[PDB]
Amino acid sequence: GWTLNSAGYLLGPHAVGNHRSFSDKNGLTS
Repeated sequence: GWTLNSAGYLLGPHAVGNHRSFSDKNGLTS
C-alpha cells in the first residue's frame, strides 16, 4: 500500500519530459 513514510522516504514520483544521464561519463575516481 504505502511507503511514503516507511519505505517511501527515498521513493518519489518521476518527471515527464526530463531525461537523465549515466554515471560513466562524468565523475572523478582516485
